[PDB]
Amino acid sequence: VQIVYKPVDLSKVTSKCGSLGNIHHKPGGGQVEVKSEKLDFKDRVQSKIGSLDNITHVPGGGNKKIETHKLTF
Amino acid sequence: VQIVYKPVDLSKVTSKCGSLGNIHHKPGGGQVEVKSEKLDFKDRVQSKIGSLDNITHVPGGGNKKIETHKLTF
Amino acid sequence: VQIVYKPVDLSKVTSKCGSLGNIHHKPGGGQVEVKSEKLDFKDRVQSKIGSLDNITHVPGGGNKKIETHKLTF
Amino acid sequence: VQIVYKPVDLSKVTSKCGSLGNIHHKPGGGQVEVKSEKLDFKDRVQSKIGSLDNITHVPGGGNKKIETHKLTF
Amino acid sequence: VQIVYKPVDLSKVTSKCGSLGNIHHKPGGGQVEVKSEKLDFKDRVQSKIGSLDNITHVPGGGNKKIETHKLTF
Amino acid sequence: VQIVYKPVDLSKVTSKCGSLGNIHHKPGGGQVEVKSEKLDFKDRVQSKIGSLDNITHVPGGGNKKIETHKLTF
Repeated sequence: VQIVYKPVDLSKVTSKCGSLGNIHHKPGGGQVEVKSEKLDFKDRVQSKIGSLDNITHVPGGGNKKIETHKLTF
Repeated sequence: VQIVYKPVDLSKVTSKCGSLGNIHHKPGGGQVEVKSEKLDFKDRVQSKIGSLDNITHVPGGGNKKIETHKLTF
Repeated sequence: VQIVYKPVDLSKVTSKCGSLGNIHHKPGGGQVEVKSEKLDFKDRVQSKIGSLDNITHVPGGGNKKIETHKLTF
Repeated sequence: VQIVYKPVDLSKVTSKCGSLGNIHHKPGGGQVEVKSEKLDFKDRVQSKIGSLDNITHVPGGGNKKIETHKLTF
Repeated sequence: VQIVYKPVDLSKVTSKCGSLGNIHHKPGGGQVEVKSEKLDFKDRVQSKIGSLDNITHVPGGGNKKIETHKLTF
Repeated sequence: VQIVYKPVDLSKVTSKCGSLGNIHHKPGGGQVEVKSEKLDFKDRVQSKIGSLDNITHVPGGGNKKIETHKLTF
């Protein structure tokens, strides 16, 4: 048995951008109010209040090449 | 048995952009109010209140090449 | 048995844009009010209140090439 | 000649308010763009551009009593 | 000749307010852009650009009593 | 001739306020851009650019009593 796995990639993933800028992300500019009275909890509580886990991501490229090779005999 | 696997890729993924900008994301500019009274929870509670997990993503390219090559005998 | 898997790809995925901009996303500009009284929960509670998981995605390209090659003997 | 100018004022101007609040004034939230080319002015120019002279006035009373007394012989 | 000018004021100008608050004034949140080319001015120029002369006025009373008493012989 | 100018004022101007607070004034949160090319001015120029002369005034009273008395013979 002869297996010849010889794939060729000569590709390019390219971007050209001018000025990249004047980006505004303002999550949670509004007032947040939480009032709790006379609550019973009999198991685990998880609570997140306010402005959490928000992302601003501005890469000058941000191009991705993903390439998977598998050979199984 | 002879198996020859020679895929050739010469492809291009390309963008050309002028100025990229003047982008505004303002999630949750509105007031958030939560009032709780006399609640009972007999099992697990998860709570998120406010402005959470919001994304601003402004890549100057953001091009993707996704490629997969499987040979199984 | 002879198998010759030799596909050729010369393709291009291309964009040209002028200025890309003046983009506004304002989810949840309106007031959110939640009042809860005298509620019983006997099993798990998940709660999201406000402005969550909103996305502004503005790629200068955003072109995708997706390509799967499989050979099974 | 006898003049007896004897007006009596016992009046009240009264206000009762609960909570006064949650007031939003956002004038000129929109983008303003002015382009001028090749203009000739042979007399005085006055120019206002943007967000000018806006008022938010929130008096807890704001009651007015205005009272003029005149006697001319 | 007898002139008696004996006006009596026993009046009240009153306000009662609860909490006064949660007041937002955001004049000129929008982008302002001014481009001028090749302009001639042969007389005086006055220019205001941006966010000017805006007022937030929140008096806990703000009650006015305005009173005038003129006698002329 | 007898003139008897004897005006009586026993009046009051009053406010009672709860908490006075949570006041936000944000004039000129937006970007200001001014570009000038090849301009001629042959008389006086006055220029204001940006965030000027904005007022936040939050008096716990702010009540005014204004009272004018004139007698002319």
